[PDB]
Amino acid sequence: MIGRILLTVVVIFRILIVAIVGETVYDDEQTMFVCNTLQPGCNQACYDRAFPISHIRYWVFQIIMVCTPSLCFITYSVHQSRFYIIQVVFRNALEIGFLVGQYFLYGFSVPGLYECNRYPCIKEVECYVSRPTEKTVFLVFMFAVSGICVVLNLAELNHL
Amino acid sequence: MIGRILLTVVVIFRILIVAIVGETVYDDEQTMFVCNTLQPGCNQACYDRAFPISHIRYWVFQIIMVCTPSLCFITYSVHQSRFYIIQVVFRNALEIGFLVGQYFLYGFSVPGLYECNRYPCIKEVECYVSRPTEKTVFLVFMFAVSGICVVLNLAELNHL
Amino acid sequence: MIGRILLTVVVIFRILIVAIVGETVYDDEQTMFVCNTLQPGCNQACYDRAFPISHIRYWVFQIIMVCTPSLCFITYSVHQSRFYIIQVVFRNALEIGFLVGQYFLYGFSVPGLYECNRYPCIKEVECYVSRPTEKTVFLVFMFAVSGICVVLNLAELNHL
Amino acid sequence: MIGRILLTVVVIFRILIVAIVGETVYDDEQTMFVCNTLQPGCNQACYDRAFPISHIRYWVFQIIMVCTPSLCFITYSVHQSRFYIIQVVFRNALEIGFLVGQYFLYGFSVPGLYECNRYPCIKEVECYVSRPTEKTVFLVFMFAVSGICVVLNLAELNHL
Amino acid sequence: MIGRILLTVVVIFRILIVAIVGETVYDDEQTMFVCNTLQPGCNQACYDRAFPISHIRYWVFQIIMVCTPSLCFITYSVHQSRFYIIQVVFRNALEIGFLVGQYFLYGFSVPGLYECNRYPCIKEVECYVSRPTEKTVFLVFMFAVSGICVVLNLAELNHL
Amino acid sequence: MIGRILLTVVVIFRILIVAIVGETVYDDEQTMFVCNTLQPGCNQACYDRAFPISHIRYWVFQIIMVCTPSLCFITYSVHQSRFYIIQVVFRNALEIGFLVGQYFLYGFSVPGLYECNRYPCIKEVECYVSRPTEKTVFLVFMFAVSGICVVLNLAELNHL
Amino acid sequence: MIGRILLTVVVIFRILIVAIVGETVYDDEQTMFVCNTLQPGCNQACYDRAFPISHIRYWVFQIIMVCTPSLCFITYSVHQSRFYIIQVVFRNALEIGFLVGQYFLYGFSVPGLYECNRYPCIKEVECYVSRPTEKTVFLVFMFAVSGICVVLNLAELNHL
Amino acid sequence: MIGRILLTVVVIFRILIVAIVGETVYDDEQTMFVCNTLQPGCNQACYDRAFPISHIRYWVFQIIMVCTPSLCFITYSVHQSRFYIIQVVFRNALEIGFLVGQYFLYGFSVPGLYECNRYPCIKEVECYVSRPTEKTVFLVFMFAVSGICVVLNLAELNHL
Amino acid sequence: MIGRILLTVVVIFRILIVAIVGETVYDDEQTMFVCNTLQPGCNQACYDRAFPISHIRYWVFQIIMVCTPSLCFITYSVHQSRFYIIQVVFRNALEIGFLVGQYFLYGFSVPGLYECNRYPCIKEVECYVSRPTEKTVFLVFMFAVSGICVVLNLAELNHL
Amino acid sequence: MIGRILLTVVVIFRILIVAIVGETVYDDEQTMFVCNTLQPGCNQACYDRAFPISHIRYWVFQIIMVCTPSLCFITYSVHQSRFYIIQVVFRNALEIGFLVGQYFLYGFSVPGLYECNRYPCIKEVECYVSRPTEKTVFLVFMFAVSGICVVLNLAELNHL
Amino acid sequence: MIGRILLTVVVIFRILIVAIVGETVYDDEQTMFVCNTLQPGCNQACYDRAFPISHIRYWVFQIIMVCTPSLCFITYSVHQSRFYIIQVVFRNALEIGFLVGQYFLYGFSVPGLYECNRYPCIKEVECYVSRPTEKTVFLVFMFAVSGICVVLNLAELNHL
Amino acid sequence: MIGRILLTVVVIFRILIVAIVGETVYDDEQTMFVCNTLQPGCNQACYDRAFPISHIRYWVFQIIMVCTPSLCFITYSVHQSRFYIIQVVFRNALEIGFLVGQYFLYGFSVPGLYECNRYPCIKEVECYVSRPTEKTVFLVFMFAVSGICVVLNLAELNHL
Ligand SMILES: CCCCC/C=C\C/C=C\C/C=C\C/C=C\CCCC(=O)O
Ligand SMILES: CCCCC/C=C\C/C=C\C/C=C\C/C=C\CCCC(=O)O
Ligand SMILES: CCCCC/C=C\C/C=C\C/C=C\C/C=C\CCCC(=O)O
Ligand SMILES: CCCCC/C=C\C/C=C\C/C=C\C/C=C\CCCC(=O)O
Ligand SMILES: CCCCC/C=C\C/C=C\C/C=C\C/C=C\CCCC(=O)O
Repeated sequence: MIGRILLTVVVIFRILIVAIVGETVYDDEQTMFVCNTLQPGCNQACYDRAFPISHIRYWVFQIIMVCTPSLCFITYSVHQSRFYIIQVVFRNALEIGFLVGQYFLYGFSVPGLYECNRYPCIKEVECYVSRPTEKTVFLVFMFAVSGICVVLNLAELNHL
Repeated sequence: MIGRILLTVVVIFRILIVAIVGETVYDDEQTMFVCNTLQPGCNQACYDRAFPISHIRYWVFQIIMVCTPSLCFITYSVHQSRFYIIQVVFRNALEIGFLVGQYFLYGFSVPGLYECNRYPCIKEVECYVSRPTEKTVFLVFMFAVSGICVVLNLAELNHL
Repeated sequence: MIGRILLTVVVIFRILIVAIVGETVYDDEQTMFVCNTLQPGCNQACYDRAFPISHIRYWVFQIIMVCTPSLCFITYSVHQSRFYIIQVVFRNALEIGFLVGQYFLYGFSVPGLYECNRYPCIKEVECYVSRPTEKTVFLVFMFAVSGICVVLNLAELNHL
Repeated sequence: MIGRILLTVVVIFRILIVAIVGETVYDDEQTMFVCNTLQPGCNQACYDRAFPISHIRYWVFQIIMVCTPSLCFITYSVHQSRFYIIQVVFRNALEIGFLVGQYFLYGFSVPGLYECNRYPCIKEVECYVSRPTEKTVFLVFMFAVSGICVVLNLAELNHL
Repeated sequence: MIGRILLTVVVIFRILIVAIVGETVYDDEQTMFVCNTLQPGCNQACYDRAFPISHIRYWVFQIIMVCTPSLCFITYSVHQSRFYIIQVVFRNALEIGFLVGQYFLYGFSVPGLYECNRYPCIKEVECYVSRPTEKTVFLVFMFAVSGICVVLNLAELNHL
Repeated sequence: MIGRILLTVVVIFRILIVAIVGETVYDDEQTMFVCNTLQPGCNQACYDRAFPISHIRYWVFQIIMVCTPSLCFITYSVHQSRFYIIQVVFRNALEIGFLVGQYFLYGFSVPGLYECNRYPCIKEVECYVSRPTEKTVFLVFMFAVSGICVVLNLAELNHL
Repeated sequence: MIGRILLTVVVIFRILIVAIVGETVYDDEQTMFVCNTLQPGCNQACYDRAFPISHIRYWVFQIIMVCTPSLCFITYSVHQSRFYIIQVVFRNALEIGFLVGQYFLYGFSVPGLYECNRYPCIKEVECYVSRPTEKTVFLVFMFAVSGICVVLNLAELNHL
Repeated sequence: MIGRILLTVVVIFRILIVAIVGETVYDDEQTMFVCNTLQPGCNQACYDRAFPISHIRYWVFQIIMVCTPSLCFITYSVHQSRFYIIQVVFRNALEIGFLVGQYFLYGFSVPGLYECNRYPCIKEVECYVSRPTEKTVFLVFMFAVSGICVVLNLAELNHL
Repeated sequence: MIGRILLTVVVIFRILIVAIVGETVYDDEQTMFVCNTLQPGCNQACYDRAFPISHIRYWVFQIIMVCTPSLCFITYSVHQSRFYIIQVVFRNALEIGFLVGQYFLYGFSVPGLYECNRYPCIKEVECYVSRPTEKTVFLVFMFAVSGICVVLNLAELNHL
Repeated sequence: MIGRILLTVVVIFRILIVAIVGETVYDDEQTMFVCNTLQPGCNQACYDRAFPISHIRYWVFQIIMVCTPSLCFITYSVHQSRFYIIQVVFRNALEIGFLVGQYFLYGFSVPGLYECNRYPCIKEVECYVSRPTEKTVFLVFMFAVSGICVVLNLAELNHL
Repeated sequence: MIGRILLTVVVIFRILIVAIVGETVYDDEQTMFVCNTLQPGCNQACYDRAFPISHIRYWVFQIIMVCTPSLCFITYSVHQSRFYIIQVVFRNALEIGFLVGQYFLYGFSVPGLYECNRYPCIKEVECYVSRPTEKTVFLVFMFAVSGICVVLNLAELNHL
Repeated sequence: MIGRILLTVVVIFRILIVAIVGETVYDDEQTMFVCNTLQPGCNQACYDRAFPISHIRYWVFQIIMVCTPSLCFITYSVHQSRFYIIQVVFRNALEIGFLVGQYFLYGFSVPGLYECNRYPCIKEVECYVSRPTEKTVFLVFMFAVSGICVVLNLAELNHL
């Protein structure tokens, strides 16, 4: 009983946190990225190698993707127990996959230094990241929230 | 039955994905485009030759264009089975044409280097693109979604 | 019968296209305009001579102006066949005048080079435009939409 | 009868024109203002002397000020012919005063050159304005609209 | 009777004026502040000494603070003559205090020059302000509006 | 009785103050941060060491976190005295913890100078902060509001 | 009799004037030559077109060339009236030819402005010369001295 | 008797002073000449107008010119009282003319500021001279030496 | 008889011309060499490829080398007809070899443009030379003098 | 007896020291003089105020001036005991005057900082000198040598 | 017999070649040395590591050192066969040692690229040399001359 | 006997080495001295603290000073065994004192890094020296030569 309330509260909290404040930490991600070199075009290559995909893009995609089964169920109901089981299983699988993917993609920390050896950069150069601590805190917070969501989903699945 | 629900869900998902996050990857498309030269006016010419039309503009136009028949049908109903068949055929043709056009215009990847030989640039110069990986991922995702939409439309057409 | 539906659909489509995407192509119109000279104040004069009025301003003004008769009719009705005829004639005249004015003002293409001979620029200098292809495509699209609107208005006028 | 409808249409048209497009022509008023000198602080002084108050600020203030009597009448009615006469007289006086003030403040054209002789600028220097033609067109359009409004108000006043 | 209507109109007018146009004059307050020196860090110190708190921040705080008693009364009524007297007294005191505080903080004019003698600036340097005339006009207008509000509040207090 | 009204008023006042004006003081936090050195990458490291987390982020997180129990209670009621006691205790604990955390994290003032000795900066360098006075005022105001909230919560807890 | 003394004095005076002070006016001929353009390589082309050969080089060559017959006569005498006549004729011819060549090459004045239309310069540009007045004075002085020398040589030739 | 010794000593002293130290004060005459403007080509024009001919050039020419009669007399003697008288008269005339010419050309002081109104400089600008005091001292010293020389020459002329 | 005198005069003339004026045309050979690129190190490589050895170095070496046999003969005489013949043959061979080498190394003209395709320069770039006309004139003059010397040496060789 | 030898040795030593090494310490006197300001023309004024006359110029003038009586005596002897006495007195007076003048002009040390308050510099600025220690050592050494010379001259004067 | 003449000629030729032209190739050795980095102080360290001692310094030292025995012999003779033998042996040893030292120090070629990994340079950077070809030619020429000198010295030693 | 010859040879060798090549290593001593900071005036102070007196100045002074007794003896002889002894003692003392002074002033090596903590430099900064290896080699060579000179002087002193 309380599990559903907690799940809804956690989902809304995650959505609000991502929407309100997330899109400002990464505003100047590339403008403040500097490398120690004179070669034109090294900054772009090194930034693209360091950060292939931004964290906020991944989190937005995950948020939108993990809420499709509810829309499908609502649409079916409007047009109108098996659907419940199928959607619960799909939600659990989606959440677990997204959590594992985040872990394998980003890790647990954002270092303040990067070593870049991509053309046109000559040999290996050093580049400096902007705001590592805030991004590390964001990473840890999102991981914790996703873990709580996964735990609640598994508990609900095992209830039936 | 389920086909209509899936089609609506896919359409709404595509619209949301394009609207929320698409208009930020391409924000600094031209500000971070750099060429290796001293000649004034080479950057503008080379950028215009590399990217005649931005991806987001094309996707917005496609999204708006593929939803006209529904508006026409709604307007006719408000003023008030042949119309259904005609609009289904028109939608299928529009989707197929837009998919083929996207493929012929952009391809499947965005390279990180460009070779530019347009006046006033002297002989051939080299220019460097910003964020190739994110744009490649966006291209592949949009192509997949459009393919799914085309498949569903063809299935619905063949149902009757 | 279908003519009214098509006219409304075209009007709404034009309004949406102008509103959503139009105000971003011209965002950096003057920041990326460069001339080959060292004289202060030549860039401003040459930009003002090349582009006295931006396209988006003209299109917004046209959109707002071509929808006044409907507001007048609605206001008269709220306060409450001759008015219908008068407003149809006024709309036709406004649309034709705006189309001819656009043609005489801008033409059909935006060249990538400009020759500037305005004070304080010494003799004749060369300046380079930003994004000619997108603006040419926009010009052609708007001209086509306006032509379709004019054709439909003339057909409706000749119906009675 | 038609006079009231025309007055309302003109007021709404003016408000929409000012709101939608006005706040973008003057966005870079000071960033693109350049003077021919090396002295620090001459640009700020010369810009402040050339343009003490921006046009858009004046127009917004005028728009907000010329619509107070209607609010007063509505509030009195909610709390609940002399009030009608008093508010008509007040509106006429406000409109005439604002028109005369605009004429005495700005004139009919915005020149492309300015001569500046304010400290710390040494002797007389020359400064260059950005977008004179668009601002001149805006000035003329606003003057015409205000004149039409004044004419309609005087006609309504003389009706009774 | 008319006093309440005038007070409400003045309050709404002040709120609208502050909200719509106020937040654009001060947009580039610090970017266009220049001092005549080569020492790093002198600009920040001199700007902070010249303008400890921006005018718009103070005005927003005053606007929000002078409308608390109404919210308290509304909340008490929803939960449900002494409260009326207490809230009137509180409003009068708040308005008078804010007016006196504004006068003691800012004055009546914004000079175009500042003399700065704060570390790390060596001896005394000169700095140049941006847009003094507009800010002076804003100061005078806000002072006049606040004075009118205080007069009306005192009249209402003395009525009973 | 009055305690609930005061608590609600204080909460709404805090939310409005944070939302409307807070997100503009810290807009240029990193762009105007300057250090006295020539070494690339020293600015980023020194800024990250001086300000690990921005104040506005912390305040937004606190505001969102201190209002979860109300949402939980509302959800339980919609699904439908112990819950009241539990949520009151949780709110008190959350507020006290957040206040103590703010005190231990930030303190009571923002100095205008910082001493930085982080790699790649050689030995110890000096960096200069932007807008210390406004941020100090914000710190003190937020601390006072939070203290008032804690006092009211403790009073309500002791009432029962 | 006096003619020989005057000729020797004039020759020595010319040599001393050229040697001592001539090689310093033209020291910064190319470093202070500036053109109004941004195109790389325009300065070199325009300087080479304006001044194919420096004046001092021509004068040094003339000085060395007009004194060969004396060396030939001295060498013949050391090895040891016809030779006298032949060398006088040769000297007269050399002096006349050099004077006419100087006139046809340089003229009588050095203007302070030049119009340059050589690749890579686009269309026609303007360039600014350094020290026109000193070079004009030098030109006139050298022409006068050469004329006096020619007159004396012709007088000596006609004596016999 | 002593007059000849004093004249020879003064001549040798003047020659040595001019030769050894004179050619270093004016080494950076044009490199350190700065004008307050942004217009290319204003520095060259203003420097040429301020200093048409350098002082050292004039002094070298005067030194070389005032010693020709001695060379003529020596040459005549080698080839071998009227010549004595003629050369004395010529020397006196040359010295007086050169002194008057120096006075009319340069004056008695070198100011530290110049007002320049020559094309391409717009209106009147201000330029700053390098080393005024040393050049003033040099001017006065040379004038005094030349005056002493003239006095001695006149005394010798009047002796016979 | 006259041949020896002419040969000595030509040799001395060549030596004087090379010594006095040659070492100033090439003073700024590398400082004024500019290439159209942003790549560091392209200027050095392109200059070294365009001008492996300077003309003046070659001419100085040739001048010193073509006068060794005279020194050898003088030394032998001091220590003290076959030697005469041997040294004449050696001189003729040296002069012919140096002339042919100059022709094969440099040619007859110095172009004003160079095409450079050496690492690190990307593809082919364009570089601009300084003072082509003076260097071409010098080349032609030196070639003519060397040819005259060779002709005289051959005539003397054939005399015996 | 030994006094004459010591005087000659000291004079030659002073001349050699001044000639060989003196003219290199002051080579970059003005190029390395920097002031903390942005105002054009402040560097020239402040340098001219700090160093009206260079030390080396004064020392060269003194060296040349203190050796005139010997030249006068030599000239009189060539043309050919009172002259001896007169020249000794003149030399003593010249040396004493030059020593006192040096002391009153320069002092005993060259500080590394200067405070400048001359137009166009605003208020008082700070400027930094180049090579204070070497110049101080030179000052002390020259003062000591001049003192020794004065002592020897006085001893010789008192001998007779 | 001829060996002594050849040795003297070679020595004088080497001295002249080194003196006249050698001191101009290396004039801009360090000014045109560029490295691809932004770190201050990397250029100095990398230049010092690449070229510890300049070639011209070594050659001058060798030239001066290999001619001491002749001075010693001349001094002994002036003061006035064993000395002959001793000085010949010393000269041979000195020449052989200097040749071997040159070979071990410099080699046979000067590359156009250098790899630098000295503090403060981060990891390994690339630097570009100026005029490699001329310096290689100089190296080879000096080596050949020194070898010829060594051969002649050994022949003379073996003669006795 | 041989000792005098060796002493003269060493003295002449030292003089030649110092004169010919010494004055070029230190030509750019201050132009290539760089410190890691942004503060104006830190470079001058740090250079003056690192190198109070240049090595070449000290060596020139020592060379000139150690040869005074010979001049005194020559002058006494021209005017014309105790003098011999006195001058030998004076020379020995001068040489020993100069050697010890050099050791105490400079040491044995020139490091490539310097730590500077002089006003206006903030705290301690790092500066980079130019050409440490050449200067170290020069130091060692001069020390060795001076030691040899001292040894020879002591041997000569002990001979008698
Ligand atoms: C300064 C505050 C303004 C923030 C503006 C930023 C973004 C727009 C708002 C939300 C987008 C962010 C995250 C995902 C939110 C909603 C997805 C809809 C899900 C659904 O419907 O199933
Ligand atoms: C210029 C004014 C515009 C400001 C835009 C900025 C931010 C968007 C608005 C609010 C976010 C700021 C603070 C927290 C507010 C609400 C949290 C929701 C709490 C709940 O629902 O429990
Ligand atoms: C600052 C003064 C130093 C000036 C140095 C400049 C040049 C060197 C001197 C002279 C060269 C100039 C002009 C021609 C002079 C002599 C030619 C020799 C003629 C002959 O022998 O038949
Ligand atoms: C401004 C004029 C000063 C020029 C100074 C330049 C160079 C020094 C002089 C001459 C060197 C140039 C060319 C070759 C001359 C002589 C070689 C000696 C031949 C021999 O002895 O067999
Ligand atoms: C442009 C030409 C001027 C060149 C000036 C350069 C240097 C000065 C001259 C010579 C120094 C160079 C090399 C060695 C020469 C002589 C050493 C003396 C040997 C001895 O006496 O035993």
